[PDB]
Amino acid sequence: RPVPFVLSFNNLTYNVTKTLLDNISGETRDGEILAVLGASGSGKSTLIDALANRIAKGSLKGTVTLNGEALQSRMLKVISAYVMQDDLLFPMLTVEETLMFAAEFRLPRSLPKSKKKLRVQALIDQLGIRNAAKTIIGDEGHRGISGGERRRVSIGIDIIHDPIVLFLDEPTSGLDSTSAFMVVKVLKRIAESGSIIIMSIHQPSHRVLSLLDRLIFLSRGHTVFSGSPASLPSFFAGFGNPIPENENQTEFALDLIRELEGSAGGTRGLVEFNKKWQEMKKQSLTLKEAISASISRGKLVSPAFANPFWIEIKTLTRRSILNSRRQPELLGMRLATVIVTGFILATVFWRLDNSPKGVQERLGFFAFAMSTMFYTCADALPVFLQERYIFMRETAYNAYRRSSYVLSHAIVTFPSLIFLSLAFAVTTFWAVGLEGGLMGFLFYCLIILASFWSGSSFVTFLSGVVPHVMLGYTIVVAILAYFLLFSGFFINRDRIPQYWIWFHYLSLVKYPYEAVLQNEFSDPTECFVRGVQLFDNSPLGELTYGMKLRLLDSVSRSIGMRISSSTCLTTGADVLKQQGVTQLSKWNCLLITVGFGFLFRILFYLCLLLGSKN
Amino acid sequence: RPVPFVLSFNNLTYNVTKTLLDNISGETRDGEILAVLGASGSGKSTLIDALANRIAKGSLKGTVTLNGEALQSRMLKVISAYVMQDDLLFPMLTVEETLMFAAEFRLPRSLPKSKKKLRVQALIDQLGIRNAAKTIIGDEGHRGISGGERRRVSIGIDIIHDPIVLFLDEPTSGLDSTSAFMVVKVLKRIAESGSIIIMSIHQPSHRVLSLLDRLIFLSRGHTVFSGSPASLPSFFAGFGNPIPENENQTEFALDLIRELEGSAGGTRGLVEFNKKWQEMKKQSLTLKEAISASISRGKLVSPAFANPFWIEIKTLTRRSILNSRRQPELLGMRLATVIVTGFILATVFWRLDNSPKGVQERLGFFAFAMSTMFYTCADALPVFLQERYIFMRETAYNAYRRSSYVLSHAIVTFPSLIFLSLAFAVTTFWAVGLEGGLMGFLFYCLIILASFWSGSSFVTFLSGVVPHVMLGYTIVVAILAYFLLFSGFFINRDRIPQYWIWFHYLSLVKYPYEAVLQNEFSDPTECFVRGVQLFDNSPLGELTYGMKLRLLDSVSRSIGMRISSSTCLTTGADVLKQQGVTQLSKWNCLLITVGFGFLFRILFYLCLLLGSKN
Repeated sequence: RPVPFVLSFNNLTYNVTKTLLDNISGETRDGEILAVLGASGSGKSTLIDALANRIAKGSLKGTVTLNGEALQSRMLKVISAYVMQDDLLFPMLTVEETLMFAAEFRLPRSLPKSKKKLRVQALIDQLGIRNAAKTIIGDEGHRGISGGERRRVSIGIDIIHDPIVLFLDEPTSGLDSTSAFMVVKVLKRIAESGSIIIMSIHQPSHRVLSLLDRLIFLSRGHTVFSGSPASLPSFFAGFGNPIPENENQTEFALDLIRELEGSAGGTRGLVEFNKKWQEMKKQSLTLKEAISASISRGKLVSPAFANPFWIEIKTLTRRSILNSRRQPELLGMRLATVIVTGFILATVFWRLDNSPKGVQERLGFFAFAMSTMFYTCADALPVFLQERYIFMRETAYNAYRRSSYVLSHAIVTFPSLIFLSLAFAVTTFWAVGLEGGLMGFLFYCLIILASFWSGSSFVTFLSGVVPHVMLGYTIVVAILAYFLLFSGFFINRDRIPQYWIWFHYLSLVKYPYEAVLQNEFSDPTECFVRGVQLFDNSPLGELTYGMKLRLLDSVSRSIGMRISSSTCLTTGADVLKQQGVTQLSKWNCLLITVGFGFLFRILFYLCLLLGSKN
Repeated sequence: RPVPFVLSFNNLTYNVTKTLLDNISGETRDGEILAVLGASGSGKSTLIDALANRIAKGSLKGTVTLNGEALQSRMLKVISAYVMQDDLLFPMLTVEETLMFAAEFRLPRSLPKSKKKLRVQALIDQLGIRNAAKTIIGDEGHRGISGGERRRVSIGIDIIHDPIVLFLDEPTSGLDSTSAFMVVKVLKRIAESGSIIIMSIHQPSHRVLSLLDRLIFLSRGHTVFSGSPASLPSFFAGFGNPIPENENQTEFALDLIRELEGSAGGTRGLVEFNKKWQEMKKQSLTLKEAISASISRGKLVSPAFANPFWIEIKTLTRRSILNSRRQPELLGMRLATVIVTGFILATVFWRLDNSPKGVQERLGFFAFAMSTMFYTCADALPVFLQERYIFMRETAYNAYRRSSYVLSHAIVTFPSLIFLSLAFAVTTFWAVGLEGGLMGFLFYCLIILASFWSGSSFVTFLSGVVPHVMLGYTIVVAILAYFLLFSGFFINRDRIPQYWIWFHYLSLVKYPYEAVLQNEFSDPTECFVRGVQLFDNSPLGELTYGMKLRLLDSVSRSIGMRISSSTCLTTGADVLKQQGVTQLSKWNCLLITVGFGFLFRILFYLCLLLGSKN
């Protein structure tokens, strides 16, 4: 009643030299489940990777055939689906929405959402999940569905377009033996429609072999047994190792392979008996209209991408402002280190005066404040490396572009950066007593938000060159401490040596720290040294007010000027010349702060161009 | 041929109220394996915790009986061993040494090591590991033995004293079905000696029921089936649900238990049939000399602790200076952030002059240098939380004291802190051009080592109040940044407000930063402002030198002193009074740096006193 398909791979030789696979031939129908078995890395996978064309063309030789005719990689990516050995899903997003996000990414948009809603409703019944249709997927801290019932969802994402041939790389690994049965029970329920399934089971159970209809055993790139599980007693009995009854088949037959991994035993005594066993059982058409008949059966619901790049952006935004709504303790940890640091910094540096020490306390406030923006965003390396393992899975199916992923991941962090930036700028502006009034408050809000923007762009760029969270945190703290050393606070710009001046200008803390200094120390009325404050902290300077004016009028008798106690010697424009903060305006220091944000999002896109292509 | 033991628990009611267990009766022999089965938390464990007295006395009611005699917790800790559901071993330490460290901790020291070396040799043959007797245990990055051959070592650690009754909490979880067979094969080989084994399997295989001799099934604290696995077809057939042949028993009979966890099915229809099935099968000695006869058989090789506290210190030292030699990339990451930061800090701050800016660059060097000591030791939170999960396992068996664990963990870090402290002090002393000569170099070496010691003691104290590495790193960087803000570098001591002065004095960076300042700025010959350097960076200060002497002679005609270009106004003793660094000597700032190291190792011992008694 389905349309009959025949996949028949032949003479596969995969070399890398290594000769990792050597002369594997096979045949599969629909209705059946071809299971490929191996011991611990025998080549069970790298045969699933070889039949899905996921290795190389040229390093594999051998005709892969479907319906008795040749097969190229253009047809096997609209017709097939490879299910990786993971469950990389978002921890929120209940399982009607996980499969509806994967619906709109991958099913074409010429379909209405009305037909697309029942395709997910057909799939949610074909899978054995209706108790979990309204419950959260639920990672280790927010438990919401079962472990082997997550597996039918990640399997179900890849069958959103209802493929014909379905490659699965160990779909029952890490599952208990009674939920791994219902995985293979719904897999044959998929295969009871017009579907070919080539999966690589690691050590099947006993109740599962009511479903597997054809087996292949591999010993380091050589086939050892190839046939039905009913012929599995009759094969091993005729080889010289009979089978114990009332005992689990396909386990006795599999560790007997492993005992022949000895020094002189060898499975080479099995590879030519496998060649003589095939000879004794010979007892005795335009696939694109067979595909077109199998589209009209109801399969193959699925262009390079199924959406333009302005619908993949609002699908990836809606998916991540809904995954982040349902756990508001990520913006309760990036906000309880901004309110907490904003309360500490505003009460230590409470109402700083116009003193020579209060000037040096402003530079110490502005360097500790403008480094909080770069550390606060470092507490997203858990979630930034949580996706890009989901992105690397979803771009194998061409669900969205990599350009459309960076532009959507930059957008959704930005409403949570505006609220962190005016929670630090409301706390530490009227308490520290910063200068500017209101147009100098809005610049303080702007440069906090632009330092959150380039500090979250820098650590989303590193999350994309690092493999794990803990390595990409001890070099986030190490780089953002060398960015602070070179900001011009610890050592000024004109005192940094010539061989280190390239890294002064490449510092991400240099440009916001120099922007809050010109926002604060540019006021012609504010005076930090007034006349008889000239002699304060030198040995000349512990005098009294009486002889200070004779000391000050005598200086007036030496240059030709007239200096009094109302002369306003050191303004705010001379504080900046003492620090070397004279090369750029505060808006050009706000431009380079934003322009280093956009640099690590173009450099992030190029590391998605390399690490996903390789 | 062994000494016959019986264990016979009766009428166990465990309440917490909850009534987690009620009226569980049973009986076990030596020679046999009692397996307790349940679905997903039925009470299979917390019956193993109930029979090992590992929950509460008073919240458990019911007599636990051995050899027809009562049993108390003093006897079941010399006679028994509880095997937790983990494999927490050191990743190095090949398996002849892992079991020989557990030998010397737990076997008594009146034994010579000659008998103790063959007790490990008898155990390594009783276990099925002789191919792995000379290979490293091998964690995920440095693989050396199998996944199921780690399980026989962690099981083997707890049988180092060769107990009689052996409780195992899921000893075959996370194992493939053919290495989990050899776990239960060596368990019955242990049980073929005079050993009682009460283990709680999760969904056993088919080839394993040749080894289990008695079963107990639990449904939310109620026994359901209790008997041999041979009687497991005959029980369910007489209940009303017959068994399919050529199919795995104890899996059919266990998912049928989960089927009766429905809305109106209930396993209460099984609990009184379990009361009538026990009635139909009744067709039909001085324990402490039975133990004494079972010592002379060769069991019970095993005082509160088996060693005084000066041999537990050198056993824990030899175990960790051998685990750390075999991975010298832990002291190649704490040393490539000290040579790298030492090379960066010594080339930015290369040869600082006696200038008003070079004085402020010394305080910025000394505050960035003395904070490197506290961050470099923060890259040990992976390994500090790697043990204290091995310590919490090994103090259930009284292998070592918790006082003897802190004193041994402080000792072995100290030869790696001396080498990091003179790699930072050789790099950044003659390049930055620090003052003191040679007796001011040895103090620079001392206060770097005392800040490594204080900052490795602070993060070993937090590793002991935090549950995981990633939480105990974003609050290590956050606290050691607020320690740096309050050190007196960003805001001075006499400018910190009165409500924040308690945290200035509690700052761990305050005392080494103030110790390198008095080591540097205490020299009566070094001068930072000389006579006509009085007017440098004021509006007075863009003058010419030719008139500056009469600008300075006019000062001399205003106080009564005589100032010239050789007066030496600002020495190093006046730099310290301008910073407020006047309250303690440099040795009393070195004492409090060491005394905060010893405080977070006494506070670490108290958090091992709380979290382990919990």
